[PDB]
Amino acid sequence: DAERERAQITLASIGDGVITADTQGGISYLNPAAEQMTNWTLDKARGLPLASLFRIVDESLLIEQILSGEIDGGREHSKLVLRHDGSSVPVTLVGAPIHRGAEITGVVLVLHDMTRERQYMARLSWQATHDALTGLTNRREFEYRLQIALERLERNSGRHALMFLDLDQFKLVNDTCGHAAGDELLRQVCTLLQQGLREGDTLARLGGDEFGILLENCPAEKAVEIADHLRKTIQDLHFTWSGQPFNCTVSVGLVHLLPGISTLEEALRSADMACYMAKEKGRNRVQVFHQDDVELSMRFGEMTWVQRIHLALEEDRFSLYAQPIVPLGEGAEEGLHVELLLRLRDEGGRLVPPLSFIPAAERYGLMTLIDRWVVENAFRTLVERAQDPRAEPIGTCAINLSGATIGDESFLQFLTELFARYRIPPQTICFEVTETVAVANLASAIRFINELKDTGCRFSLDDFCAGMSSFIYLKHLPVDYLKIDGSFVKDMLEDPIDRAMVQVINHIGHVMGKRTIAEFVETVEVMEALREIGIDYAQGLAIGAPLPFSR
Amino acid sequence: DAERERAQITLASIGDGVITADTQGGISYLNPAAEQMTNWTLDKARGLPLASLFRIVDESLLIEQILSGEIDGGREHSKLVLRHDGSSVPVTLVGAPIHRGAEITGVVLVLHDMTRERQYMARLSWQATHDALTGLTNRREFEYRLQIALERLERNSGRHALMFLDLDQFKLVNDTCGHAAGDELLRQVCTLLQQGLREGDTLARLGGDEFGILLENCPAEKAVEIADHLRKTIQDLHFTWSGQPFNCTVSVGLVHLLPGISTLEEALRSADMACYMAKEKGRNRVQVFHQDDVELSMRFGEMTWVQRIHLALEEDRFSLYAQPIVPLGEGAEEGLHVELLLRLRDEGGRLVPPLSFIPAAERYGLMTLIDRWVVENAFRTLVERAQDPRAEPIGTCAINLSGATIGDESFLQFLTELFARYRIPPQTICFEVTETVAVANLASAIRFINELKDTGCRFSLDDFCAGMSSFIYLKHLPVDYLKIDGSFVKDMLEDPIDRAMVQVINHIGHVMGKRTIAEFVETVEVMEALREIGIDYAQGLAIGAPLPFSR
Repeated sequence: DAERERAQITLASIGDGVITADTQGGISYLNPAAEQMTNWTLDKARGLPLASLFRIVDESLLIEQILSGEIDGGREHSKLVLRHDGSSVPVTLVGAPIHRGAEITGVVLVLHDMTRERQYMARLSWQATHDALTGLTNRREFEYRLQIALERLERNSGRHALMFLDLDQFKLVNDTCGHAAGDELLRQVCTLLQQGLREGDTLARLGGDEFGILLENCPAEKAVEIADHLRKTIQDLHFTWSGQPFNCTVSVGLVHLLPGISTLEEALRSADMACYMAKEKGRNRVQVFHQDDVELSMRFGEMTWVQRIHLALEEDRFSLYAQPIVPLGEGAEEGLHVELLLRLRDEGGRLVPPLSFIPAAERYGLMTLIDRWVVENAFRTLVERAQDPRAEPIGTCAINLSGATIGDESFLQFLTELFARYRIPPQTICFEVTETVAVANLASAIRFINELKDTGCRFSLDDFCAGMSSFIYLKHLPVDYLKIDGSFVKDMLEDPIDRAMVQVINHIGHVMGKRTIAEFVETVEVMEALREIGIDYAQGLAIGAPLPFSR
Repeated sequence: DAERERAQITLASIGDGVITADTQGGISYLNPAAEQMTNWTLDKARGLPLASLFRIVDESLLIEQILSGEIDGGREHSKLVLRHDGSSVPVTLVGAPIHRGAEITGVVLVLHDMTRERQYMARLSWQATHDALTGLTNRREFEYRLQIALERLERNSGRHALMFLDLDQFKLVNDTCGHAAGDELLRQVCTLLQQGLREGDTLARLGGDEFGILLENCPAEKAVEIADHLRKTIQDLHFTWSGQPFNCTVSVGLVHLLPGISTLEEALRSADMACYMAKEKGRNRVQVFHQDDVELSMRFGEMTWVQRIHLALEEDRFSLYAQPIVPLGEGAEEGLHVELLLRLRDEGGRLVPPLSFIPAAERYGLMTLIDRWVVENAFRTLVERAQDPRAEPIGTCAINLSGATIGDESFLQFLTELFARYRIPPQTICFEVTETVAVANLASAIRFINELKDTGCRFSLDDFCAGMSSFIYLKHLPVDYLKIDGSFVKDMLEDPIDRAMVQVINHIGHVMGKRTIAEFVETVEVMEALREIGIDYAQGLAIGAPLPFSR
């Protein structure tokens, strides 16, 4: 009837190839995109078997049965459309069975041409100014808007207000529930912050658990009131994952800005200091930046952490633990592989959680000091351990290094002296940097990895996620290993997207010559899923717990 | 009838939101994706006006009239779906009018959720191992396959054959016709090479005009025969652009490999030397790599180009020309901006085309020598020019630098001495590097740009194209200007994708704090289109030709 005309126009408005066929393969429908993809019109193709017109194969018998039984309209399947004349078209395929009520009458195929991706200019433009997960503006667009707000000649009558709000429990949800849970929590916090702001305000996701807010031409008191409202609004959120709730809060840093006097870098640094202060003072609060109040408090904090870290070093209260990393490949003979983990005890002998000292040690530039103690005591422990002729030889000793060590020019001289003093083969050492630390100082990370590899050391890129940016960065980072962020592994057996991310990290890591490591392997079921996938190494509670390493 | 059931299943197999409405906005159809996007089911939404259920607006009256008159099913439009409760969903919109034959009965909207892009793992996996334009394997996947072919234990009985085939006229088509023409020529050469190869062979696009071929377990004679066939097959291609033909040929480099002895880096370097030799010897030929024949010929070539470049320097046969760059912005007062261009004359006084000396000077490491002459004679010319009190002062002198200069540690000392000798303000100098040179040695390009900017010099990133990789690279490259590749500008008034690429480069360049420059602005119509877009500067024959600069 008239339904046909409407359905045709609608399916012609779809950019992807749409193929409808019977159980035998006889072509019932093709939209213009499918026609261009197949090199066959519907007038000529109608009724004829699919396989006698073109082919749909894997990268160099029939796909119909796979659709009606096995594979369905869930995940996309990478295929080639062989035109049996003009070679091929690379596509992602989705297929679903057609029903009459109970009777399987045919099949629908939706084919996306991989080659058309470079033509989506509105999407590319959107992706450069927005966060792919939340849909909010990214750091790039946010800083641009903040710079305009500070330098613009028009609509610059009042004072602006910059906010940094960190979600306090992001890491907790991401590690204990998995990546999918962390993503859902960020999307809900995003909705709630959007709901609490008005048109004219910029809301961004700056990275990880951090959001950015810009209130343009906002009086001082009003800005501080809005911040307190948003903060309390997050406390009122009831986030749950598989029935399990979480108490969500934000630590907020607020800085009042004046267009013409306030600088982009000064603004960002101020909101950062104020946000850190809000966390230092409790975590579920707002901290308004003041020139006297915040600089004195940061100077006080610097003095206290210099004393705290040095006293902990002087009183032999730092220690090293070792967690095993095992190969998942057959007939393994590489020697014990461990990752070293730092631990700190307080004056009473109680273990100090890492978030109680590492963020302060990073903030106050005390990490090169910690890294130097770690590396030296690792070497010192390896020598002592080697006194035992029966001791299981260590083939790999993985050590994590901070951004501050990455940018330190004197580290290589310190390391050369450690090799001469302790006689550890450089080859047995694997230094690790997170993907975040590497990208934050890219040029210095590239030089640092190449210099250390020239010494004979190995390198690992930790907390890695798949993406075009990550794989582009990986092209320039000559690491030996790629360590999958544990949050993907944690729920890979429950989340099909986290399972697919593990598969993608593994496949691409291997294409780029990297060996792959999965962390947070807490069960043998996860371990066997990773082995089926092809991951090289595994680490977690199913492999072995962190054990005392240093004496 | 039964058409409805089929149409529903088909539209439910589409991941994008599908909305069908009447001229008034009354909702006739929603597929499940549209329902999730709008937060409204069809049972509840049917008949009701669109705007009273949700909104579709620009980034913070009606869109129906825009669809039935102005905007259509061509380009995607970035919009926000305001749910009037749970804030929004960022989307790309495509809209087409519905007809009965002549009567406009309604509208179809196809909405792509921008936030779902990070969930396409099969697409991401595909994009990391494939060239987005041709659909062939990329450099990354190709090198991986070549490495496997050389180290594998199984299926490694014979000798493999590696080929590099460069399309001789790619630059010619790309510059004279535009980017869209260059892309179409590569897609046709891709089809033809695919058509000439069998399943088991790897065909890749390695970059620009270069393709890579791997023939595994191929006897020597057969490999050389296949190469000659492919080469002749390209000569038989009849490529045309708007009725205008081009004579297409490939320069081919072939190297026979032995798995277990041949190295990845040695293989790639050999095929490269052989491909360069094929070009040096005529361009429409195959050059089989031989250890004696090619190394002697490259050693002979090195000796001849050392003598040729030094003699040209000694006989004052190199010269500089200057082409103007003008601001497109209102009330301009920045002083004359020029880009310096190298020219070389032969022993008879005739101009030598750049491709007759620059590729050899790059190949044989003679570019730092050329760059040093260029920079010094630019400074020397600026001093001489300044003797005239009436001479138009030069505010910007743009100079292009090679990859070899980027990686030269002594250049900054040479430049410091030039500043002390000629007294040119560093601020008046803008150094340029192509996006290709920068990415080829990323770490050294970052350090080089930062060091030169500390001296007071400006920097420009030339031959720039929009893309996620380009914008990711741009994040780390602290340049002042972004120069749009001329091939996009050349056909922007005829190709809607090249027009959209110019708009995207401009918009993102501005977000990243860069000032934008368009090259190949050959007409005032192109110039005014660029001004409407917001491009900062223009260069080309409509602005002014290259004129003698040095004496």
